[PDB]
Amino acid sequence: KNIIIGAMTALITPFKNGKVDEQSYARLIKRQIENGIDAVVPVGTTGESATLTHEEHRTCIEIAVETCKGTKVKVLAGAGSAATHEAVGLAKFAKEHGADGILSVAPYYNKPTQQGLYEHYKAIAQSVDIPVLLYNVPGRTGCEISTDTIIKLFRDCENIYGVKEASGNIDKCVDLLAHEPRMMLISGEDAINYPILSNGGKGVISVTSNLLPDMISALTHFALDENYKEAKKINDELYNINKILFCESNPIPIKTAMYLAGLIESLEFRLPLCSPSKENFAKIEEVMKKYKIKGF
Amino acid sequence: KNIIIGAMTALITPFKNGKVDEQSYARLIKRQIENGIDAVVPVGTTGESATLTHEEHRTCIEIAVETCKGTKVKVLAGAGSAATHEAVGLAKFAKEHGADGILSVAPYYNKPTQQGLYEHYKAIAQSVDIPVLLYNVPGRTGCEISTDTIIKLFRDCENIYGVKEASGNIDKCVDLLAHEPRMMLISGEDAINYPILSNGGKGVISVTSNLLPDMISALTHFALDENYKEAKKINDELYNINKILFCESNPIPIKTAMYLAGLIESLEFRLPLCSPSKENFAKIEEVMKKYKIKGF
Ligand SMILES: N[C@@H](CCCC[NH3+])C(=O)O
Ligand SMILES: N[C@@H](CCCC[NH3+])C(=O)O
Ligand SMILES: [Mg+2]
Ligand SMILES: [Mg+2]
Ligand SMILES: [Mg+2]
Ligand SMILES: [Mg+2]
Repeated sequence: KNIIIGAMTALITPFKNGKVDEQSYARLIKRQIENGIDAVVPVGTTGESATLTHEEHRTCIEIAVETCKGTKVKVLAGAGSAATHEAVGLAKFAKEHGADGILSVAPYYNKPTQQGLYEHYKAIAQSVDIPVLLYNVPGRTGCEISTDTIIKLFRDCENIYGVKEASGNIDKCVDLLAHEPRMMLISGEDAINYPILSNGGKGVISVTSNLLPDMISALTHFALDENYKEAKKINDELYNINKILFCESNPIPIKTAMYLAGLIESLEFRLPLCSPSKENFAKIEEVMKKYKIKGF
Repeated sequence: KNIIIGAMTALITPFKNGKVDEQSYARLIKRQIENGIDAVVPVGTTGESATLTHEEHRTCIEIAVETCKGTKVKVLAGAGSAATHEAVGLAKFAKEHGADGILSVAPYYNKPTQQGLYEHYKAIAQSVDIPVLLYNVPGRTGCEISTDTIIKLFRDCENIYGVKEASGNIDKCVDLLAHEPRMMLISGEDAINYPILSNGGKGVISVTSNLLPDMISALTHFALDENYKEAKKINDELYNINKILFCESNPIPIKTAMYLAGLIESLEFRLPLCSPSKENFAKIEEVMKKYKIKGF
């Protein structure tokens, strides 16, 4: 299978005056490129995918593709939806506009059965000829892609090559790679990046890397080389920031940190997302002082 | 406050050859009207709101309004979204096209904070002058509107008059009406319709009423008239069907039952929803046999 692995970033989507700041978006990519990141994910959960229009979603994918041309960095485009017809539409757009692959979150809100999840992802995978990474995040979607369904999809669909797990379930990570060691398990939870990688996971799709791309990149590449002492030391050092970046729903803390670091101009979200509490704003600022944040 | 209460049905959306069957939709609503229902909810969770287009969503609202015109039966239009700007757009459409009020599910997938939920619903409520019913279903959305937030919205926003609770939490139902007895608590879980009504809830938004509108409307009306003995009797009798209609994610079992009863032409879902397993198909059919199903 064709694959997209390594250190990857779930890009925030900056706003200015309520619209996507397209110049800031491109500048934030490139900063990721220049700090060792292997792939970028435009318009995932961290990118406020649910509140962008379909037009804005597509614009962000195009900016990511244009910014990564001439580099090794790959574009793994967010293309998920609760509706299969909408997910297929985004998948085809990403393919026709030069993305290297797609990420596709399990349908949220409507809680499809495992049979429905299989048919959902089969239709997505059959619609394009680029790699497809599944994405399981039950705390957000209200459903789980079972290990059996993930493995069936990997084995049955040529371009489905693995899963991004955000489920706090290392047992399932063992289950997945013990029964199907050819898949690419990707960590979707920064605090446990190292345990997932050390069980044979092959990359991360990170929130923390928005702020600390060099540290997440080094952690991942140490682990892929089986330099587990060095990978664990970075994972341990990052624990405090990894947890404070979820003191409120992601991406509220990460955008707060990017603003405090002067990496975005305004602390702007699209409703129903909004600024953190005053107390949490101060907690994020405090934890940040313990880390070296690269500029532009 | 202007209110919409009583026995209400979360209408299924029948499909024919992948498109909304608009004549079937009107026929099913007339059947609800002839069996005592007080209001209908077009395009809620049970109506596959997540996979309809915005244009099909609007068409179903218009059919409900037209079919109910000249009856006493109100239309409480589904108008929720994870994106506040989309929810405001649906609310304004429902107002402009003659709906009596709107239902608005808590934003799913992006997990807004309580402050965000407050600002989301404030924006919706300020955009129209018709009643607004909140809707809490954390197993689907991944978030919970707290009792404090619900009560604040009820008190601060003239249009917001209550909440549809689908949370399996009778403690919260007591909390709500003990601290704010003026709100309209609406049951969103059929199996516990009577316990919610007997604590002072003032209506139901039912799945089961798609199949048995006469039984759900009688249950509600007994309870509102303080005949708890007869209300509980129907609630008890309905437990088996109320539970089997959730053996797979709603609306998979209810559409299966409507098809088995000859009330819709074809067992058609929009992906990622799909037919139940053969075992669950047979179990739904078996449970239905103990109930008398009204025809057209
Ligand atoms: N609010 C809709 C539309 C998002 C479209 C852009 N990804 C949803 O969550 O599916
Ligand atoms: N699939 C999108 C669009 C649905 C529009 C009609 N309710 C969502 O879940 O928000
Ligand atoms: Mg290229
Ligand atoms: Mg996605
Ligand atoms: Mg009546
Ligand atoms: Mg709704």
